[PDB]
Amino acid sequence: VNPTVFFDIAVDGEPLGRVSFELFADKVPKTAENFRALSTGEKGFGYKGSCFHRIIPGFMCQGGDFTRHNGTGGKSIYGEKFEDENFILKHTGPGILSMANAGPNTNGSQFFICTAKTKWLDGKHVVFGKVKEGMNIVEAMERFGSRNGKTSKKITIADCGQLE
Amino acid sequence: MVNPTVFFDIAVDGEPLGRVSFELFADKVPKTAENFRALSTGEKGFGYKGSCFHRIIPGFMCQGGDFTRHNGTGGKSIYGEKFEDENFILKHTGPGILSMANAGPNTNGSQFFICTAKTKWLDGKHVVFGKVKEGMNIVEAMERFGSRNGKTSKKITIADCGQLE
Repeated sequence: VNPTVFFDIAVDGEPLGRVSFELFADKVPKTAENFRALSTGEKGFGYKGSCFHRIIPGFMCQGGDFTRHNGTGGKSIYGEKFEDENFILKHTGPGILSMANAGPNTNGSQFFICTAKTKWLDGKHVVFGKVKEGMNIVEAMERFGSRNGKTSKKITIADCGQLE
Repeated sequence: MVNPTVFFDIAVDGEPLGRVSFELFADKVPKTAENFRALSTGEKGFGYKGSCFHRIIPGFMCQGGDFTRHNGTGGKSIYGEKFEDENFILKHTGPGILSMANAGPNTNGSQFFICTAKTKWLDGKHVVFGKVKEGMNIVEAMERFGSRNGKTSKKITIADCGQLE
C-alpha cells in the first residue's frame, strides 16, 4: 500500500486543518521514502514546525526548507541532495506533490503542492504524491500568497506524520 | 549615463563557441545590475569566470551562475549569500531577457537565467535586470545542448567574462 502522510496546517499559529497525501511509492519509492521520513521526523529532522515560504496563487504552495526557512536550505534523508528518480508522473492538476529543485539531480527536502495543472514542469520536477484529503486547506493557504511567493500570514506545518 | 555592458565567452567542452553580450539595466535595477556586473568582472575575487550553465531548458531558458557548487545548489551575491528583490518593474518581454533565479522571495544570489522566449508567468516572481545585446545566435546554439530537466549533453562554460567599454 502507498503510504499516507499528513500535515496539520496552522495560520499565524492557529490550527486551520489537516492536509493528507498519498505518496506514490509504487512508482517513485526513493522520493516517496524521503518525504515520508521527513514527515515522521524519524531521522531526527524534518518538516514539523517548518513553513510554506513561497505561495504563488494559481500555481503552487512551496515548503520543506526546514533548515533555513526561506528556500536556501533543506536536506534529504540521503544527503544534501539526491538524483531525479524518474519522470513517470505528470503535473496533472491541483493537489499534485512534486519536488522543488534548481537543476538536474538536486532534490533535497523542498517540495510544492500544485494548485493548478503545471504542464511545463513535466520532466523537470519529480512528481511523487497527491493530496488525498484537505485540498480545501491548500486552497485556503493559497490565498495568503503573492506573485513572488511572500505570504501575508505565517503558514506552518504545526504537526505532521504518517497515517496508518 | 548609457547602461553598462558585459560579455561572456562561451565554450563547449572547452572549445570556443562564441560571445554573448548583455546590457544591464542599471537605470531601473541598479543593485541587481551591479551584482551581475561585478560577478562578470571578477573584481571581488569570485564570480562567473569558469562557471557553467547547469540547467538549459530549450525553448524556456539557459540558467547558470552557480560558481560555488556548479549545480544549482550554490552561488553567492556580492552582498552576501542573498539580497532582497529590488523591484519587479521590468517584464520578461521576449528572448534574451536576463533575470535572477530564486527559490522564494528575497533569495537572489548569483544564479540567473537568459530567457529564450517571452516568459510572462515569471513577471513579479523573478527580477529582470538586463538583456542580450549581441550573440543571441550563441544562446540558441547553447540550447542545442539542453533537455527537459536542463541536463546538458556537453559542458557549457563561461570561459571568460568581463565588462565592455
